[PDB]
Amino acid sequence: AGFIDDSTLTGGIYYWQRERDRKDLNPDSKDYNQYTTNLSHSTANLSLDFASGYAWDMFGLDVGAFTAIELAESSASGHPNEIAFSSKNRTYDEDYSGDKGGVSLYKAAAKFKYGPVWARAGYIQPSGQTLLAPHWSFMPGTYQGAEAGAKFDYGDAGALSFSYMWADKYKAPWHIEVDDFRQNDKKTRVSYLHSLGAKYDFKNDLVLEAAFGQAQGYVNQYFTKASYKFDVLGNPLTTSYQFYGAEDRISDKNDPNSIYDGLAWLQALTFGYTTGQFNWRLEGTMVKAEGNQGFFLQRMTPTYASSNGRLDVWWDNRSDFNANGEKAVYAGVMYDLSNWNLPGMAVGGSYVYAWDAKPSTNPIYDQSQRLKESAWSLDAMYTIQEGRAKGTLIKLHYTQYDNHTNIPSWGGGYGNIFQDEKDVKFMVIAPFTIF
Ligand SMILES: CC(=O)N[C@@H]1[C@@H](O)[C@H](O[C@@H]2O[C@H](CO)[C@@H](O[C@@H]3O[C@H](CO)[C@@H](O[C@@H]4O[C@H](CO)[C@@H](O[C@@H]5O[C@H](CO)[C@@H](O[C@@H]6O[C@H](CO)[C@@H](O)[C@H](O)[C@H]6NC(C)=O)[C@H](O)[C@H]5NC(C)=O)[C@H](O)[C@H]4NC(C)=O)[C@H](O)[C@H]3NC(C)=O)[C@H](O)[C@H]2NC(C)=O)[C@@H](CO)O[C@H]1O
Ligand SMILES: [Ca+2]
Repeated sequence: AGFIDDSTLTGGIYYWQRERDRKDLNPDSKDYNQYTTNLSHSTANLSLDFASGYAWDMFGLDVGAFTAIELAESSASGHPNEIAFSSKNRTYDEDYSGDKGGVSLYKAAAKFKYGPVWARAGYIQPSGQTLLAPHWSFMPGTYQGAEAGAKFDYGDAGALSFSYMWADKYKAPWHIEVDDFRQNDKKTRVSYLHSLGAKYDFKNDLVLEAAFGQAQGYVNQYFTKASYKFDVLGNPLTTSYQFYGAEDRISDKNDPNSIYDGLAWLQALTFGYTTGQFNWRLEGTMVKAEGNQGFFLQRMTPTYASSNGRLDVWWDNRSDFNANGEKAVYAGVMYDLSNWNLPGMAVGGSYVYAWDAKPSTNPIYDQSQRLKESAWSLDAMYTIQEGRAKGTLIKLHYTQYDNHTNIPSWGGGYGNIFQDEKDVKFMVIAPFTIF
């Protein structure tokens, strides 16, 4: 009990190797219809995290920094690769010019706790029930701001948790320095992001979550979720409905800052089931995103890396499958190899089928277009059981993504869709505790 007596000092070694090739569909290019190198780099990260206890069981603080080391990169590797640091230090300075190593302070937070109340402030990550979230590479992004919340415990009738967060700057993992928020024009200032959100846990495997947020004078964001786990033939079958919504506050549709027409939303239905050694997943999404952007974003600032928002649907099949009008169905399976006498090992695969994808409603693009995209992935995983490298995770991920058009990447009004892609990712994560 105390500031120093409960201190933790953990860290992690991270290694990341990647090769990603993409088809060039520009007709008068020299690589026409061939795969070209897009990302190719070896990168390592090192993190160190101090987390004090609580003095008077009320006040404490956390500090944390990480380094990034570039081990190898090709001339044709695009930038930024999001593991190393971008050569430009802030969000809205990004040139897509290069990468580099260095060191970043990603955690510097005073934390408070008394009775049913808690709070954090400084350089933080969202930790409560809001729809704000950080970008995650190996390390998370960081907001400059504060978060506070409390819990209403009703005993066995459940427990309501609510939380509010506010921030005026943000920094993605691949940036060393925080920057302000701005609109789609990357000029008009956004004073703050803030969000209120809550969760009710019935303590019978039914959970209701909801949150709304705001980018000052610009965007309004919404989130709801309902998840329930019950038995079918005596096995845990997990379920969840999800809703994500967004609006803008720009009257003029032709303004470069207007990104949505009316309410843009992403709705999702998930199913999970575990029979013996097989973990099955079956999930599907539907999107509506009328307006100039043409695709739904969970983050409230539309510029790349400016901020991030909560989104519980991740299929790790490269494409975000979030185009206006797009439907997508996902099916995966991981197979535990413990009954082959390989504990800690797992192999699995994924398949995504998407259809009915329409472009931005900006009239300069053909509104008659209908795009279909699919993908499949293979995953191998291993968590070391032996002593020395106990807990070190090894993951190999391969994905083959198919765009069923000849539209060049980012064109035709599909501002967030790219052409066919091969991707292989090799990860190693080794955590360690000093004290
Ligand atoms: C503890 C720990 O270490 N890990 C835990 C981990 O298990 C989990 O965390 C998860 O980790 C993984 C990585 O490890 C995260 O993976 C990331 O996933 C996101 C999607 O959510 C990926 O984001 C996309 O990234 C690509 C870049 O590669 C973006 O592509 C760009 O998009 C824009 C369009 O929006 C393009 O702009 C266009 O640019 C062209 C230029 O030619 C121009 O013509 C146009 O004008 C312009 N259009 C505009 C401006 O509108 C841009 O060019 C393009 N560029 C490229 C090269 O593609 C894409 O937009 C991103 N999508 C979204 C959405 O952000 C991200 O790439 C991926 N990272 C990696 C390394 O693969 C994962 O997100 C993370 N989170 C989760 C929830 O899983 C969990 C476990 O609990 O947490 C940790 O604990
Ligand atoms: Ca194709």
